[PDB]
Amino acid sequence: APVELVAQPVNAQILPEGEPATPMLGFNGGTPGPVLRARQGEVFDIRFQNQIGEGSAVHWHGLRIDNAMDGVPGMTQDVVEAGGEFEYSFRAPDAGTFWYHSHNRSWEQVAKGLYGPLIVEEPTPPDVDHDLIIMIDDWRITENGVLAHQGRLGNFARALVEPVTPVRRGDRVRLRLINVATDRIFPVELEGVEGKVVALDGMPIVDPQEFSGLILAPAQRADIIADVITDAPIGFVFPTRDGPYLLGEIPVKGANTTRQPSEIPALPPNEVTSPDMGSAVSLTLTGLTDTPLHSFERGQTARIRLVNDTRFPHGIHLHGHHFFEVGADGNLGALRDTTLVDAGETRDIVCVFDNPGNWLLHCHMLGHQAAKTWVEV
Repeated sequence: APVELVAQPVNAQILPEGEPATPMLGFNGGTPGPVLRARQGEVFDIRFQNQIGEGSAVHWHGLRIDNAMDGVPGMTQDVVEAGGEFEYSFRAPDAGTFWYHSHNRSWEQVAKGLYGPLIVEEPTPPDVDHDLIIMIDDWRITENGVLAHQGRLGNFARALVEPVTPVRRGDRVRLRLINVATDRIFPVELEGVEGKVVALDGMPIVDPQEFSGLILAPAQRADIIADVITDAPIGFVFPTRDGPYLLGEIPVKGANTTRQPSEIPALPPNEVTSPDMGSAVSLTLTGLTDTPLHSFERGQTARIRLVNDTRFPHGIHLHGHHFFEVGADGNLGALRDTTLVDAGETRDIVCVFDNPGNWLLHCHMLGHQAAKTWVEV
């Protein structure tokens, strides 16, 4: 109050123990950066400090917040020059798993480590024994631990668990999964636990769902509540044609006897404004544009058609708003803040532009070095 958030050189143990640590950029002496926590309705007061030798800023990914705080240089603020600072101060209005990252993380390799989790707590959280954050990323790391259309097949992927804590058989765990990769889509199979997906992208779903077949595109989150059903570690698996790849695990020791069986509860809802009908806009996949995609009056509904006529899937992130993906049948599906449009595919989204200001719509071609559309509200 304010917590200092210092972007700086750091080291991280990415490769296994006994193998070399990896030099990179991070926050506050590590990567991932610190877990930022606040109760729904409360103020995050963050003093950002740039010790990385180049222009920077921080995006709070999924925060439906004051525009001045969104972290988009040349649109929402001046870039934070090296050696400079920026005071980020906003109320978080929705409970859930969010994250934060340098504004240029999707297209600057040096910014690889410049991210961390942002947790907005429910006023009365659900009954769980452990609340763990699972950040899944992949890496191309040389023989001595230095970070290395990529030419490369994805090789070293890990699920980083925060905190690393021993869990008991019979514990009820909340697992906050975050795909923090910029360029990789991760199917994620859970092993050793039983329960349900209870939120996506920080937004609680009405009826909790099986987690089988779960896929996370870049920047997407899923919350899982589940019971630890065995003595084997909890495992996070990336299923592949060549067999399962182990992302990581939560070691299990001992047993919980005091917890009696129960339904996996649903999360309390966040305020979602029902769409009505809107200005059809279409956007096809191919330093900001001089004019916006559209300039809305506050509170209007929009249907955006996203046309991907390239050979590569694009990750799509809309700032300051959540939106509905539209299913194969024409109506509302997942409410997300980040979506994925596969190559040669079209996806519609539906958004109620209720948050005022100038909001990046960021489309990133996976595996490609990008560097820019927006919406006026």
